[PDB]
Amino acid sequence: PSEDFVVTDRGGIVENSHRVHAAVVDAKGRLLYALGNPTRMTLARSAAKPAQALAILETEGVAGYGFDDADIALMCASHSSEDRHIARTRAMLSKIKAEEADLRCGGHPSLSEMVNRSWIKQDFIPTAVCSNCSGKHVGMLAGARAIGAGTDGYHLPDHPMQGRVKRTVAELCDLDAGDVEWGTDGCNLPTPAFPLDRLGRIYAKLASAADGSDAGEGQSTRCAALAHIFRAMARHPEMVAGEGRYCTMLMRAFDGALVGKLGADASYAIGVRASDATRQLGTDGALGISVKIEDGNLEMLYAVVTELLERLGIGSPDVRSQLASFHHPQRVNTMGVTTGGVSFPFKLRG
Amino acid sequence: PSEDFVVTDRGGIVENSHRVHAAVVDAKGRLLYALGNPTRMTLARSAAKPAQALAILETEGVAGYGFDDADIALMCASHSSEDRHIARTRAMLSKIKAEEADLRCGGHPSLSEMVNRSWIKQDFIPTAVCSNCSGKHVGMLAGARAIGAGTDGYHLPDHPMQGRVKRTVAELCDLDAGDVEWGTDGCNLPTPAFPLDRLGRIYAKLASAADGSDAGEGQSTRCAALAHIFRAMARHPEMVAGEGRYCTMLMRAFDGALVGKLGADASYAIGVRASDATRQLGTDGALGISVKIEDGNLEMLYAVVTELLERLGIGSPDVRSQLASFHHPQRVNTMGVTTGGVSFPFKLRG
Ligand SMILES: [Cl-]
Ligand SMILES: [Cl-]
Ligand SMILES: [Zn+2]
Ligand SMILES: [Zn+2]
Repeated sequence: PSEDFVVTDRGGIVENSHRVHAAVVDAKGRLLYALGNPTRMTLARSAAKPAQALAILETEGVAGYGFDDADIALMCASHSSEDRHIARTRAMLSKIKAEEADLRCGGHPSLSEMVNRSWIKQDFIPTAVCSNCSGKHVGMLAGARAIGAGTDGYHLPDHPMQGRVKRTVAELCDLDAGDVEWGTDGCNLPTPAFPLDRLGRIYAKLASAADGSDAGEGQSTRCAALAHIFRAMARHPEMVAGEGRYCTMLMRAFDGALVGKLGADASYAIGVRASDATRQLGTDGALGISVKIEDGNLEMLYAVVTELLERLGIGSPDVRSQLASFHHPQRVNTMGVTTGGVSFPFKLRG
Repeated sequence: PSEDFVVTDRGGIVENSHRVHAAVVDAKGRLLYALGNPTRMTLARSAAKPAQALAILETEGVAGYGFDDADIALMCASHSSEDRHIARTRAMLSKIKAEEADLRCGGHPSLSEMVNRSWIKQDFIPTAVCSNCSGKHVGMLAGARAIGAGTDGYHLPDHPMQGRVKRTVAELCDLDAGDVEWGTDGCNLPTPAFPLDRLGRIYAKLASAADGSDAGEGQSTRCAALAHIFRAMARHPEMVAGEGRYCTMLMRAFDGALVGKLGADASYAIGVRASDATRQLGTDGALGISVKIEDGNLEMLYAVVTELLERLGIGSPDVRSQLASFHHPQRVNTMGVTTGGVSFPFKLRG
């Protein structure tokens, strides 16, 4: 096993170390570069959301509801529960003539510290419509209604909408059904685990489909839907997360060049459209990147992802400088004295 | 290296893993049991506070201020900034005729989520007296005043109070000064790093001194002062942390049998008075335990510390059941469904 870490120090003394796994794959999922164990069996959590959104958009009759790009971005989101996210959740429920009572996700403290502060000040108790997964849940309800299935149990593994999700995830991974494992997520849906490189493969396919669409290529409905998902996330990155969130700041900085998505417990995935940077890495098409911090630390994840983009030459120093607060998180004490820092002793292997 | 972990799962699928280091030592610091690397160079952080409190109590003239056992417990604390902790800090300042403006620590968000919620609701900005380390800082200012040193720089390495702390830490560890490294803490004081087993040694000495005092044994001034610290922490565990906090609940459950203390970034130390349990582990005196979670996760620390007490046979099932919420942390989703749990794939080696 490779020994790839992100390390924090206090005065040069090692504080914490965090094991890093990463895969960099081409449009077919061939491994180009790695850290740690690039095939680590990994719970993709929210980083699987574009695959779930594909299952929703491929459900017959869902096109009739008129979901727009911002709605699809919300299906792909771990949003901050800003008022605009709650409003768009309600808009999507109304498009399918459903009610908040039909949701089978629950409320939680906001993924944004500033939103949660406003909630605490107002004694607000979040409900189902506030879930960071609310857009995905409305999409699943939409799919269940569109094919005339029951809506009560849309979130249960035996429901046809979850059969569609399970098949679609395995297909995008190029895995047999038996090679994808399933548990239950915080939002009470089935959630997949598969080798980490296949999360990179999903995002390589998203970016590859975006390149194919832009070139005016004849596309299957699946490739057209993957291109639409890429475009929706890149055009509405504030729907995918929210103000001050890594994913939103990353996708705004890159202005269409890539899409990026967090998974709970510190997974990350990026789909990179073909560029001078991807060609310099030795591939003639789109690229996927997937990362897992073994111990689940989110601060370390954002620092590593930003360091990996710098090492891969993705963006420019000016584009990546928008992410400086995440790349090198502050280690300043209560008296304004810098006491430590973050370092990246890992080495990409080709 | 041994492969000692604490793991979380979702439906039996590995979520996060965390490397565990631990030392179990006798009263002289002989290693009895280990996990991971028992000599890992480790920043003790707040787990060093009993050693710093010894340096304060061994400063000539500090006895004249009339600090009581709850004040000494506050010197040993990472408190939750409850109103009782803030009031006692200001009472301690009054005993030494010093003011909040003399403190060289700063305010921070409360270590208690429930306290921090109350602060957010009231727009409260914490100040120096709110520091979780405020009791240690007042004790250092007390020492500086008692010997007629300057107070302005009590926190600087060249100050006699820091010279006394540095010597006292090396003496309790039985280390040469050059084998203790120093950084700067969150509270803006020097903070020591030394091999993890020597943190266990400090706490074995605390508990050994408590045994000597209780048995009416003639004691050195250092052993009497260590026994006083042990008694203060065990009698006033709400000063050491606060309501709902692991350290307070642990020390209340054990009712004088042990003291325990958190260090930031997931170190922990316990001093165990001689008992049927310590004799069964193969020592005729007190025991020390020290733990570090490599990646710094606190939830995992409290789970591992509680698991270690069970494995070592310290306490009884009834005493340890008070800590069941920490031992086996809840993994319940937003809809009340249990999605996973914590497991302890580590093996104590003798
Ligand atoms: Cl949220
Ligand atoms: Cl700090
Ligand atoms: Zn979800
Ligand atoms: Zn401190």
